[PDB]
Amino acid sequence: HHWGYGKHNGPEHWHKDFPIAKGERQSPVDIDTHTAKYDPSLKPLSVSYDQATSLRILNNGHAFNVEFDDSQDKAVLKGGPLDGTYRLIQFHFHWGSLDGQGSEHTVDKKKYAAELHLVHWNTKYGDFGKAVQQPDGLAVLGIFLKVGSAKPGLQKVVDVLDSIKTKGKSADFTNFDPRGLLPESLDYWTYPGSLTTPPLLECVTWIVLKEPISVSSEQVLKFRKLNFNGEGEPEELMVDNWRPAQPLKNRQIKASFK
Ligand SMILES: O=C(O)c1cccc(Oc2ccccc2)c1
Ligand SMILES: [Zn+2]
Repeated sequence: HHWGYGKHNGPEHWHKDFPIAKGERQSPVDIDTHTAKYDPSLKPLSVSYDQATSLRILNNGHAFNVEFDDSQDKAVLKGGPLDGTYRLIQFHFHWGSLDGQGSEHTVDKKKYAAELHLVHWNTKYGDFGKAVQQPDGLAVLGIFLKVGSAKPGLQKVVDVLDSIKTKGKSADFTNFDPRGLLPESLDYWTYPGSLTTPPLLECVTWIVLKEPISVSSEQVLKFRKLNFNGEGEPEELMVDNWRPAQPLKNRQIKASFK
């Protein structure tokens, strides 16, 4: 498969190899704040990242992933809309070429500069590959980034990007604390959806925080110096690696807050 974000291999093309691209629960979506309803039934959200064990950071030619040890319940997401326990496996971002675009989810059609995806899998299914075959297999915590003040807890990420410039490069990335990427409030919207990259599987409970984090222009500029290409190939800057909003179809977005 040779998908990407360009004219010739971008999101409009994905449905030919991945027909679920035109499915009934695709992500991202626009979150219309005047149609999402507060749901008093939602339990409190629980982000338990104290024992998180980061391992490595990888440029996969589409984004970069920070990878965690998920062989036990070290960093887990529970509560909110979720039943049971979801283990953190990795995070990554989507970002733009300019500060006015980059997020995947939008808020009243507003695009943020970037969006962070913290990807977790349901432990009742034993492993990630089994979990993605289930409608409740994953929970992705989505966090918007806006440009303003620097985010200190991001800086160790931006500083390692020089070492994974091109597709296929990885670097050791131990002792990174994903708590430093969270906003103050855990107020969220939730809806059922999908992976936003091929294979676009419809296995995700999305939990999108209302409060963005601020990052500096210098920080996001360094994201934009990555490369989609491999070493010794012509340079294609890793920018605009976001899928646009997909049809909501027969889905309701619920708010955790009034
Ligand atoms: O779009 C994402 O957030 C995402 C996150 C993790 C993995 C992933 O892609 C695969 C999932 C299962 C099998 C092969 C690839 C996509
Ligand atoms: Zn993502």
